[PDB]
Amino acid sequence: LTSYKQELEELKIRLNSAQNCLPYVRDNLYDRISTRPFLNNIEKRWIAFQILTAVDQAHKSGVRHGDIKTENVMVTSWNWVLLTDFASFKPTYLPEDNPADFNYFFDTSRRRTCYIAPERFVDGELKRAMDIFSAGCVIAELFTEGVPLFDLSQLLAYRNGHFFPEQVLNKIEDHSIRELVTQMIHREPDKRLEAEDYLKQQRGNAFPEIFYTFLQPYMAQFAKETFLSADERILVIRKDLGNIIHNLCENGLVILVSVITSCLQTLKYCDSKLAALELILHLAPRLSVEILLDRITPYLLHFSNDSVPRVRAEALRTLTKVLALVKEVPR
Repeated sequence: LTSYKQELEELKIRLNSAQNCLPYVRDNLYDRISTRPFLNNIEKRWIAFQILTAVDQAHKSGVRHGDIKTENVMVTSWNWVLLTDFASFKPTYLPEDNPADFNYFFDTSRRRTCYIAPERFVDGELKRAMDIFSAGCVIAELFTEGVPLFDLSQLLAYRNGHFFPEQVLNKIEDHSIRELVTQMIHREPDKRLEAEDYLKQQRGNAFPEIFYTFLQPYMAQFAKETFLSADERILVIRKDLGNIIHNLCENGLVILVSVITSCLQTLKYCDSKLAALELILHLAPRLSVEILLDRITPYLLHFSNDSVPRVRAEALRTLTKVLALVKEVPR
């Protein structure tokens, strides 16, 4: 296992280029399924793009995940889906010798989710085939969240020929997304080593073709350890939002709002918060009937409390006026 420790250290050094890797954060992708459970469809697509990018970047850097899963997918306070915990200690073609150890090590969510190629069964270093199988399994799980397409028992039956994920697939709503995730997820005597082809297929329709080139870039840049402060990061976010608007003339607004909330955890400069509201105000045009109402009220109120009378005054004014234009209401 210790040798696998040096292997994982080298894989982390390699994946350093992989901004989609996170070797505390908000939670795991399955944890985000559980706690803080606002898995928006826009966020989902963004998480899928981030996961495909993380797997491809780890592979290219020289990192094979093998056991990518929703539980294994890391997210930050802004839903930063970053691959990590590459199972260099777990077998590439995992032996079926002991299922007790398989549950004790591979599964950490209690759903026994088995993101392993059936060719990883009975007839060193990791393989991109097992990594891609696990990643497709994690994508399908994100499509079904709680539903493990094949648990330890389910995957064992599939390898032995007793379980089929047809049902769990039915958990996923999007037909094309499920189709691609399953095409990734099959018996893998022929290794679909990398997720680059899937990334290319999704960027046409699923992944933002051009928006991500900027959204993903700003996300990685401001991710953490960024020189600019959260308030400075917010001013830069205002600039980048003007840029995105010019590009156009949910999604980022969703993801952008995600990061705004993530940073909102701290106070920093008061006038900084005032501006943030001012900017957060503009973004609402799309999210009015969405995660905005979901938490925009939450922060706007949380923001409108502290000290400064006129500060909280304008804060409530925004919280409302933005809250106003909505024309539909969730229960």
